[PDB]
Amino acid sequence: NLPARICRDIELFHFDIGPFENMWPGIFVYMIHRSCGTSCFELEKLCRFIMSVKKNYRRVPYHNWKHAVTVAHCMYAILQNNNGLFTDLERKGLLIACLCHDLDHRGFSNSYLQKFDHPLAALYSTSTMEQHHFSQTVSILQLEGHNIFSTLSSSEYEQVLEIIRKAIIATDLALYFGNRKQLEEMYQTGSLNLHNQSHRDRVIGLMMTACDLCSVTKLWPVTKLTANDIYAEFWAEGDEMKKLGIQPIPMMDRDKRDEVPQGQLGFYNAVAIPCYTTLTQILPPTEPLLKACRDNLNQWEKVIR
Ligand SMILES: COc1cc2cncnc2cc1OCCc1ccc2ccccc2n1
Ligand SMILES: [Mg+2]
Ligand SMILES: [Zn+2]
Repeated sequence: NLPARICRDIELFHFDIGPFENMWPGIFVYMIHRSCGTSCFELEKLCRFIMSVKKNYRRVPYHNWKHAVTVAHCMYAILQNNNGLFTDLERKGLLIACLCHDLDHRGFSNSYLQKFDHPLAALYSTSTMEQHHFSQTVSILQLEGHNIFSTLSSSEYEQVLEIIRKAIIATDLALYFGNRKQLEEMYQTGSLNLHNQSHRDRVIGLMMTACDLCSVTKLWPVTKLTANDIYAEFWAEGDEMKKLGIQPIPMMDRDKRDEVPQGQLGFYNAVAIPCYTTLTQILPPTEPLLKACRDNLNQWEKVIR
């Protein structure tokens, strides 16, 4: 059972999951039980599932088991603060999608895989890693005793896998730019309709970006240390690009590491702030994410001064 400090702090958007890995599963179960119900998943089956998902995450600096659970917590926080909007099945599927959304990530982008001519890129031409993460998710469900949706009907099962599939694919940031533009026009024309399945899919997609990006919504000491992990992977991919005979983009070039603050400014401007701004417009209780993003932009501006 959860420590009293975590019972309180877990409800904050800026919660950090801590360095104790054996606690992360209990944190996720509590999150599922609080959002979905304890009558929802059989405990042993869900535990079996969680530990296999863990096992198929890699020892990479950033896109690891910790990140999975952190993205799921952000989703939990969004869902707790917007009671009545999402169905039980949506809530179940979104938390599970978040836990799985980076399954078997190698710390390299879709662009590197394409350039490498990895087998996976011939299989999945667009959103390569994300199609793979979802394939992995399915393969784990299909393991003996790992089907956490076994009490659902065939229909609900197909429905929740579809919810999971679109949410994982939406974690391909390449898709976020289009999705956010569609959403922003819907907002401003008064045309967003959460009873329209295609609009609903968009909002969920944006929630998935928001959760996936949530390092920028933590308090600054957390945000600042997390950027160490993010760049550790980007710089490794840049080393790999150099080895293919290809100049990496500056973000991945460790020789341009002094330009990190400027690069962070760019990201907050072009991606993070518009993301949380659009999210708060659709879901006003998500405002603390946007406030914390702005605070972090200011800190990056301070670093530059
Ligand atoms: C919190 O920071 C980031 C989170 C991400 C999350 N997903 C995908 N890309 C992400 C990128 C992020 O920042 C990289 C920003 C960036 C851009 C150009 C750069 C050029 C040179 C040096 C550093 C740079 N940094
Ligand atoms: Mg990803
Ligand atoms: Zn992720």
